[PDB]
Amino acid sequence: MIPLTPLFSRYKDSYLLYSFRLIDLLRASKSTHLTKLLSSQATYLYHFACQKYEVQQLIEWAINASPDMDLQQFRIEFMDKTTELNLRSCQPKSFTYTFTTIWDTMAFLSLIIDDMVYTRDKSLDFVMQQLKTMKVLFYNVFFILQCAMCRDHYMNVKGFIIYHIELIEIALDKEKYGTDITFVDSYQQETAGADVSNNMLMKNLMAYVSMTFHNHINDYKWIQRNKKPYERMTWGEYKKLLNLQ
Amino acid sequence: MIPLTPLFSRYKDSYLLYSFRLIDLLRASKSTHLTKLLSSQATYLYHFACQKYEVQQLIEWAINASPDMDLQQFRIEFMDKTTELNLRSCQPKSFTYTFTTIWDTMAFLSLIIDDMVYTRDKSLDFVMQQLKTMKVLFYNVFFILQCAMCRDHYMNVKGFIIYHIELIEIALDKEKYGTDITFVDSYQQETAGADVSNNMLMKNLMAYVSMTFHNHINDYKWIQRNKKPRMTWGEYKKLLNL
Ligand SMILES: Cc1cc2nc3c(=O)[nH]c(=O)nc-3n(C[C@H](O)[C@H](O)[C@H](O)COP(=O)(O)OP(=O)(O)OC[C@H]3O[C@@H](n4cnc5c(N)ncnc54)[C@H](O)[C@@H]3O)c2cc1C
Ligand SMILES: Cc1cc2nc3c(=O)[nH]c(=O)nc-3n(C[C@H](O)[C@H](O)[C@H](O)COP(=O)(O)OP(=O)(O)OC[C@H]3O[C@@H](n4cnc5c(N)ncnc54)[C@H](O)[C@@H]3O)c2cc1C
Repeated sequence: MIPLTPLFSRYKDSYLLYSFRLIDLLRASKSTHLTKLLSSQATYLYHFACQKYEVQQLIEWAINASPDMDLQQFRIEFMDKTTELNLRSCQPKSFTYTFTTIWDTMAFLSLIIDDMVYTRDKSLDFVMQQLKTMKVLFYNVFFILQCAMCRDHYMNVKGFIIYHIELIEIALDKEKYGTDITFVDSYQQETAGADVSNNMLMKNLMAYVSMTFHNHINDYKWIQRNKKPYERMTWGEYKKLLNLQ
Repeated sequence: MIPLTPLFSRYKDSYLLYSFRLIDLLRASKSTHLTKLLSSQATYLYHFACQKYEVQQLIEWAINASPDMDLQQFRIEFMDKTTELNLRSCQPKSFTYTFTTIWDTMAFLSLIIDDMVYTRDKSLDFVMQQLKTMKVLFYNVFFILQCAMCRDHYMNVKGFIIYHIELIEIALDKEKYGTDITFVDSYQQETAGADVSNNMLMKNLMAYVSMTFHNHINDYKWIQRNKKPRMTWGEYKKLLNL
C-alpha cells in the first residue's frame, strides 16, 4: 500500500473534499447526461477511497437532495448522512476548496494506480478494469471552482496523463501473454525501451506523470498571463516528500 | 525546409486528400457549429500546404456547393474550382481515403511544426501563433471515415500530442526571454532536462511524437480487439532524411 506520509494525508483529504463538492452538483444538475456523469464519477471516486452499497445510498441521497439548499446546508445534511451510513471515513476534515484540492485529488489517484500495478497478482484482469475506470475519471475532471481557461487548457492536454495509463495497460496486457513487467527507476529508461519484445515500466510512473504534468501547467501559465517567470518541483524532492522507494 | 523524399510526397498527397474530403463535409453540415469548425480547419490546413484569398474563395465555394451532389460530383467541381482559382496545387493525385490518409496528415503537420521552429528567426511571435493554430488542428481531427472506436480513443489520448506542442511554445517563450533553445538528439535528454536554467528541445520532436503515438494506437488495438500481437525512430529518420 501507499506510504503513509504527511503529504499523502493532505491528498486523501482534498480527495474527500473533492468527492463531497462533486456530489453537491447532483442536486443542481441540469441534464440527464451530467447527472449520469456525476454519479458515476463520485461512485468511482469513493470506490478508490481507502462499502459500495452504503456509497450507493449516499449517492442516491445526494441525487434527491433539495436543489434549493445552499452548499453549507448540503454540507450539514451530508455530514449526518455519512454519519448515519457509517461513512464517517468519507467526511473531509477541511472544506476550504482550491486548485490544490484538485491537484491533490489527481495526485492521489495517480498514487493509487502505481500501487495497484505494484501489488497486482498474475487479478490482472482486475487491475486492467480499474485502469479503464481511472481513464474515465481523468477524462472528466470537474473544476467546480470557476476557471474557464483552466478548463479549456486541461481539455487540450489531459490526453498526456491518459496516454500513460494506456501504457501501463499495454504493460499488463503483455504480462498476460508471457513477457513480464520489468520495473525501471527513470522515465528515460522506460521511453528508451519502447523504441525497440521488452516490457519495461517506470516505478511510480503515474506519480512522475502527475508531477511532470503539474509542472507543465505552471510553466505554461506564464505564456498565458504574459510575464517573465521560481522553485520548480523535481522528481527527487517529490519521492522524498512521499517516501516513494 | 522539409527533405523532399518519397514518403514525404505521399504525406503531402494524403494531406490534400484529407483537406478535400473535409471541405466536402461543409455542404452537408447539420449545425452552425460544425460549419464554423470545418471551414476553419480547412482554411488552416491549406495555410500550411506549400494564396490565402484564393483559399477563401475555394472554401466559400464549398460552403454553397449543393447539398444534393454526391461526392463524386463534388470532386468534379472541386477540380474545376481549383483549376479556376490557380489552386491546381491543392488537387490530390489520389483519392483513395484510408487510415493512412489520416496518419499522413498528422505526420505532415508534425513535420511542418518541426520545420517552422528550425527555420525560425529570433519572428518568434509568428511561430508561436502558428503553433496555437496547430493545437486547434490536432484537437479537431475528423475521422471522416467511420471508426467510432477510433474517435473515442483519439479523443482520449490526443492531449499527448498537444502537450508536446506546448513544450515547444514554452521553449520559444524562453528563447524570447534570453535562454536560447538548445537542440538535442534524443527525447530522453529533453525530458531529463526539464527535471532540474535549461532550455533543451529534441530535434524533430514532433516527428518522434507522431511516430511514437502512431505506435501507441497500434499497440493498444490488440487490447481492444482482444488478440495477441513496429516502426522505430531510426528507420523513421532514414525514411524521411531527418
Ligand atoms: C487540471 C488543472 C488545470 C489547471 N490549468 C491552469 C491554466 O490553464 N492557467 C492558469 O493560470 N492556472 C491553471 N491551474 C491552476 C494552476 O496550475 C495553479 O494551481 C495556480 O497557478 C495556483 O498557483 P499555486 O502555485 O498556488 O498552486 P500550485 O503550484 O499548484 O501548488 C499547490 C500545491 O501543490 C504542490 N506542487 C506545486 N507544484 C507541484 C508539482 N509540479 N508537482 C507536484 N506538486 C506540486 C505544492 O506543494 C503546493 O503545495 C490548473 C489547475 C489544475 C488542477
Ligand atoms: C488518430 C487515429 C486513431 C486511431 N485509433 C484506432 C483505435 O482506437 N482502434 C483500432 O483498432 N484502430 C485505430 N486507428 C487505425 C489504426 O491505427 C490503423 O491505421 C489500422 O489499424 C490499419 O492498420 P495498418 O497496419 O494497415 O495501417 P497503419 O499501421 O496505420 O500504417 C499505415 C502507414 O503508416 C506507416 N506506419 C505504420 N506505423 C507507423 C508508425 N509508428 N509511425 C509512422 N508511420 C507508421 C506505415 O508505413 C504504413 O504504410 C486510428 C487511426 C488514427 C489516424
